[PDB]
Amino acid sequence: YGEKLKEVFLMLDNNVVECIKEITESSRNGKLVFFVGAGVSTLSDYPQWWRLVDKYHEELYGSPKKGNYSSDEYLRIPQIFYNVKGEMAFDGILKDFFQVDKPTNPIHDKILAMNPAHVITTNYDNLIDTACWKRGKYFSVISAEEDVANATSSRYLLKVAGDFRKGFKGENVVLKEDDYLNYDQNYPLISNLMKTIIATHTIVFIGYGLGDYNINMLLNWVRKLQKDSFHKPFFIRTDPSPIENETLIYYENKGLRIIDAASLIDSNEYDYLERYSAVMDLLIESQENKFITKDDEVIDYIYGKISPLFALQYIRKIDLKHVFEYDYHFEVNGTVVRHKNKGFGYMERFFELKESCDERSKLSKKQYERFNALFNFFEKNGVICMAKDAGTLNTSIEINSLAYHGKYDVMKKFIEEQSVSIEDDYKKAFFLACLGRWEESYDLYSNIILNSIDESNGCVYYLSQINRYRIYQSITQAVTQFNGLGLLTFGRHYKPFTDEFLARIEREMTNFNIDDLFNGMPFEFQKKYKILEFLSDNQFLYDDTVKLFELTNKVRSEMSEGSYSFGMSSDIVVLLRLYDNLRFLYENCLWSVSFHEFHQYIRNSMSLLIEKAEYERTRDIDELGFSFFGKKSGFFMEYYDFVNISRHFKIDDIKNLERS
Amino acid sequence: YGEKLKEVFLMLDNNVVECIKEITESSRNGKLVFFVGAGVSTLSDYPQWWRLVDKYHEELYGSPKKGNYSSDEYLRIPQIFYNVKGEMAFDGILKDFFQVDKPTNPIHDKILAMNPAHVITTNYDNLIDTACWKRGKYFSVISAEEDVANATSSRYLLKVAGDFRKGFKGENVVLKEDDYLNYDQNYPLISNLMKTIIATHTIVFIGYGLGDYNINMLLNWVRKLQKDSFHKPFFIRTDPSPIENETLIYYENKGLRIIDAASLIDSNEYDYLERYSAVMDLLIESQENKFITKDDEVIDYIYGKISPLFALQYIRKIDLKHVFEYDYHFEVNGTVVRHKNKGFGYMERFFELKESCDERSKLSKKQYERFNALFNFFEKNGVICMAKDAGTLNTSIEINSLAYHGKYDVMKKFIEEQSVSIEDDYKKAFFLACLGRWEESYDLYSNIILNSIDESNGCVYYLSQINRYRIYQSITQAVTQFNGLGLLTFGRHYKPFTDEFLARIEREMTNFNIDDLFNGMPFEFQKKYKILEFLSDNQFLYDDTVKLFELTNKVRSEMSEGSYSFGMSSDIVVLLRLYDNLRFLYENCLWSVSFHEFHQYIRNSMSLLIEKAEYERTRDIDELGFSFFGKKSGFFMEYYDFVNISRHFKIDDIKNLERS
Repeated sequence: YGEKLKEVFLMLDNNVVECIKEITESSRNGKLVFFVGAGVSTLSDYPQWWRLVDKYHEELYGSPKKGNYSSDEYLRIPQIFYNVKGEMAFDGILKDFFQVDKPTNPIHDKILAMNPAHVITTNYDNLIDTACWKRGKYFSVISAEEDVANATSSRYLLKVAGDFRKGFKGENVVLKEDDYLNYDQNYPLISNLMKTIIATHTIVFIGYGLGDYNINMLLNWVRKLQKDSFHKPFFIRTDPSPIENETLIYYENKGLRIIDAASLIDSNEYDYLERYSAVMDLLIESQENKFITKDDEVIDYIYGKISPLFALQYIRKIDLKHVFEYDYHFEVNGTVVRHKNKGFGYMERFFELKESCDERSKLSKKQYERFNALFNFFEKNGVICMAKDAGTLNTSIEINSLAYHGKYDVMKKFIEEQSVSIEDDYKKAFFLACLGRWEESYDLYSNIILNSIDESNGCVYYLSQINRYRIYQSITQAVTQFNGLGLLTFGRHYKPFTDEFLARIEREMTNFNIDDLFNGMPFEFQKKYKILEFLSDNQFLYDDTVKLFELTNKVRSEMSEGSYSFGMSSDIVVLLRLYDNLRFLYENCLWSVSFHEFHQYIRNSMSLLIEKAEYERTRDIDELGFSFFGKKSGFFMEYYDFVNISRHFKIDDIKNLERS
Repeated sequence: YGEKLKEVFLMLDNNVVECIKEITESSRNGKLVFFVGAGVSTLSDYPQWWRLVDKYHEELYGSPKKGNYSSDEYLRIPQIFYNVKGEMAFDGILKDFFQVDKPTNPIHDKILAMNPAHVITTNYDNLIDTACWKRGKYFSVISAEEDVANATSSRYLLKVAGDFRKGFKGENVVLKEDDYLNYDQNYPLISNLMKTIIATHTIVFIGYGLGDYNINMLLNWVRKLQKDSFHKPFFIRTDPSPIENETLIYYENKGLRIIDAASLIDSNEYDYLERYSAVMDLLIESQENKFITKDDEVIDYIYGKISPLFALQYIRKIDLKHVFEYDYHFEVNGTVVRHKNKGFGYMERFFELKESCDERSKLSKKQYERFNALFNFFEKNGVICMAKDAGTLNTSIEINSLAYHGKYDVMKKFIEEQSVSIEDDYKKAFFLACLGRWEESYDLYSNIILNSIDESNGCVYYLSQINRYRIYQSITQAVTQFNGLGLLTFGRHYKPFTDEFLARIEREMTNFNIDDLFNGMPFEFQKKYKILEFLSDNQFLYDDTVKLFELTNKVRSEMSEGSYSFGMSSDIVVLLRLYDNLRFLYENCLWSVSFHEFHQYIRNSMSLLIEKAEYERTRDIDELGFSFFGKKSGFFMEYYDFVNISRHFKIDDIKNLERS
């Protein structure tokens, strides 16, 4: 059944494809809003209003009108019924006719599966509410006036015509054209909410007739009154007869984009289920996994997903998973594994593009530089190849930050040099911090945040804000300890800074709860650099210490067990996570490396992993290990981890590590 | 200055204090918006409208109008000029006297300080923008109709009158009466957005008079259309004269609250800055611990903070720190130490009013049973006293989990008993999951998730969701290693599980993602139940184990150094911590106790305990040791520790104890 979807996709019109890609990118930002009504309710055998009209007709007459009633008498009959027979009979008929329990049809699940932000419906039923309830998502029900003020979430459910929730009483629901005429007089705030929500986002209609009624009001307001600054709404037509070409034109001028079903799938007249399913399917299958067929799509998509992160120096490989929305696992050694990609393999196909020599020629002129750039990105990052072809995979780390080397001589010469651009100023600020000259560096970050607001995507801005907060905390704890200890600190009543700096940072600072800064940056920022978000919380390391317990008993009590791990062993992977973490922190020049918590993390990691050479020392001389591990590869105390220990160990810690 | 504000607070009417409380609360939840206006610009010597109107007059005629101009010409003259003498001169004059750059004044700073989620202005100068730049709160500038749908943020800066961003030319702003008359017919979307922003938040006015055109228009709309479900906006009168009393009644009746400045401070007429500063700083004190020192409100505040937690049978003491926002350090032995309280000590007086039985009578009836409830709660939790009044404190662990007791014979009969409540169903679910019928447990979970949506305070919603996710994880790991080993597992290709249940579980949890569940929970829930958030991720098991490693090294150093420990030594600290973790986990009935990590944590902990006991057995007793801890009492191995070792150890793990 998916294959037929592929065929119809490759047999769509060029007017369709732009609408599909528009819809899917709208979803990707979480900025899609449906408008669902009686069309879907028809599927679930939910009772239809015309049947109610016949019940009213038979209640006030004896037989139905001979033939169709009229194009003008559907509206008035219920009014007559209420006006002469009164309210109570109306209530009773509503209660008898409407009180039924039904299940949910799959179209509802499909519609919700595209994680819509807000839903605005005319369905008198509670069925869509039930569909929301089952799928674990929670939404606010706003049915009458009092609910509008008392909002309970940032996601909304607007039941325009009212609901039977509060009771089976007519006033709560819109049935009579008196209510249709005094709609503005009665329900102003709901109207304002509808107007604003339509204006602010992309709205997709479905399950609606072309004429109907509400469509008339929305188009009459939307199109004529406003200027040329709106996003055109989308509509799904599912009638049996195809829409004529000129009808498309007329509704195009009026400001709606039609997606006609009759050109999509062929069937009989009555198969409403199939048409709805097909139309919603052309959306749902291609979130973006399956429609990718030509090798050009592969490179455009991957470049779209990676190009923003070019600004940073390096991306932590373990974090790269979030880079692809949990589609593939990237292992620290340098391989890839498919875990959730249910579509045509793009990450797989990229490696074939990498190894390829001449089939790269089957490509356009503009993409070749893109492929080369991606090549450099993954080469610098550390991606090598794919799992089954992964053989010899020796790895050497290179932390290119001159600060980590501790070559302080070059740093001062670097500072006393003319600036060229903002990023150089950022490196300048970190280098000064490495020199510990905190105050002018603080004024520097203030200047950078002041200057870099006007420029492009504010990676520099966000990083500056985070580092500024960090230096604030460092100054706080530093002055706290200094003025708490007094002259006893260094045998001198040393006051490091002046009251001016203190007062300035206090009055400027006493605000700005960091815990929403990532929520404060524009949407393309949170989409494009969601990767960095983990730096925001004061919790960022504490996911790896979890993995140290791997070697506390399962590589330590298992060390007493004497079993051998084949291939990828816990000690080496933890040590590799260690290199990766230091590289990501230093080469991106974040001040968090200075803090005590990071010091403790490296302390634990180094101490626990170095507790491997003990094992058993002069043990029961085995024979199995000689065949696989002969001529023992001594754990070399290379300059990297030696520097690590030097920078992040206390002297008493040295005492314990030698004593044990 | 603080005591000045305190005495002022003593002389405030209850009206003002209630307004203060509501405003502070609204600011906390980010549902506050300000209306900053022309007067605020007038502080910073921004050109007032009157100079422009008199200039416009004097271009025409020969001399400025003698005396007060008129009640109409103030609106008439600009149109006379614009229509009669030509449009170009209007833009020329506007450029001539609307280019002066002038600095910010502190009023704007304090306006931005209080976290103004949205900003709505009628000022037509880009000064507040520069203030936003310096404070770096990134905001969306919406000048004309060309940007309403192009909002690159979720925070709005609405220039209702428009600005000069696009340039210095007439139509970009609304000054003339011709523009005023066709106000609706030019910015539909802007007006609709202004209405919607007005509706669904809380509003505070400043920089406005008492009869200005815009405010009268808005209040007209609000009071004449909206029925009874709006939040009345607030106002700050800034006139150098005491308002008349009946005016307050009149304005209140039309639906607006006045917070007078004359009733607040007495200064000279030409001290506008002082008036604004005083009124604003009566808001900046937003630490709200001085707020009513009356005895009952201590109990009311404490209740408002702790009461939502009746559902949980127990809560960890270490997390209880997170309840009161860093104010106090709650220790495992029951002693509370003030950490961040910088005002009235409510907690300090709570233990005191427990101690004083006679003083308890000095309370109203409603806060008696309430106190009784607050007596039971901390009694069951076990918070004994202040550190200052800390006497002989013992800990009798009372894990009441029948599952922890491992008494399954009563468990099975409890399972097949008629269910009385959803809470009883939850306990049945936990006992079933511990029993072995995973499919039955998941079946009961599948029914309760559907049933529980009916009620409020849906904590059980979260518990069932998380437990369902973890039990699918367990099912997946099962069907992994079970069929991985095959017949040799139990001497048969015996599949306990079939394919039916697979379909539903795979669909629902393949759709689902844990890593956002609390984010979707309505805001009332996350305000009330911030505690049960670490259960979603892994970190709750591990933010304690950092202390584990911190203490294992210290104990290992003291081991060889021969030093002595005193007071609350690390052993009892970790031992208590272990008990608290276990009791929370089992009383709350979450399946997370079934994973490897909690086990291994318990192994290392009680391993450290037994090693400490083994050393304490043969430790050399010095004179001080004999004076303080004579008659050696080795760590008694009790039933609780025995269950701990018995339940989750491996033969090698216990084995290495004997050699150790």
